[PDB]
Amino acid sequence: YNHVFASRFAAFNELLSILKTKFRCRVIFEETLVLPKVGRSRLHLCKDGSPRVIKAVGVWRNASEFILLEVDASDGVKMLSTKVLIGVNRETWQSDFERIRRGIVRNSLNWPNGLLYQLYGKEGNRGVNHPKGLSELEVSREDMEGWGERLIRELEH
Amino acid sequence: YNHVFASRFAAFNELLSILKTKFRCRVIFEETLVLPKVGRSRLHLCKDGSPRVIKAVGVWRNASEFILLEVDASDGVKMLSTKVLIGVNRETWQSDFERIRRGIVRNSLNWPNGLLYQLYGKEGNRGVNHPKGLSELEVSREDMEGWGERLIRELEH
DNA sequence: TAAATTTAAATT
DNA sequence: TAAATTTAAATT
Repeated sequence: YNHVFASRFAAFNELLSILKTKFRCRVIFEETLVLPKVGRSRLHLCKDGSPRVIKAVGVWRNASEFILLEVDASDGVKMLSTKVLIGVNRETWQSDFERIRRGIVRNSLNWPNGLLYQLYGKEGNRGVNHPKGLSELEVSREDMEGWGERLIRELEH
Repeated sequence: YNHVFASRFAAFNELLSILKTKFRCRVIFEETLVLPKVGRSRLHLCKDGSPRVIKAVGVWRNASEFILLEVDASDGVKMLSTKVLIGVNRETWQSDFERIRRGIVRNSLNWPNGLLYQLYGKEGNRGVNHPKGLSELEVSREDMEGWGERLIRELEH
């Protein structure tokens, strides 16, 4: 039967489970940080006033790695995509990741595509839409699998 | 003081008045037609079920003419722009206008830019956004003037 | 330089 | 081939 999530951010975790199960993926790491205060910005905080968070997840599937970036938009402010970064370097990810967090706040909660294209090129700056209906916090058991399917599409170029 | 409109379509008429007054424009013609049934389409009718209408308005300002196209989206389905066509030919407008009505329904209430660019080129296929806040059917007396100002911008290239 | 709203190409 | 939803560049 269908799924019911507390927030948008909860659904992103159920996706990781499905990737582990149906799509044979391994989670390398999982870290969640707060978006930084950049300039006179206000969107680095949620409507209620708490720090807005972003979760990065390293993944491994069939001898190839990618990073998943997901922004906390559970307050309904903005509908961003799930970013799929291919070509990340352990030796500089922490710095690249920090620059990404800054750019997201600069562009008012919007992926810095100019930077991402700079970093990983047109074919390395990928992303996947959230499943229709998540605005209602309900997703069918098959829509959740399609979320994973559509992710493998971007990975398979 | 501010304006209150019954529907989105009512505001487009108040714009024409302001263009006559503050921006020295003359209304050449005013016709409103129903969008056609194209294929197995349903958007040529409003939510309540009545025929969806489109109003064309020929305008003259400082020895130069342009056509204004406005689609009836008072049922809240879609938020389209006000099209500003420059380079229209009396000898073929009726046919061009008909093709435009078809394309709008083909693309599911969306301006056929490919056609419009075909017809009037990049510099002749212009448009202007509706004033922020019209979703609430309330517009400030200065926002209505800005609607006309921003229209003259496109006309002045 | 920030956010907020309108628009439209995309996709699902 | 239609509509419906998600996304994002634009603009105001």
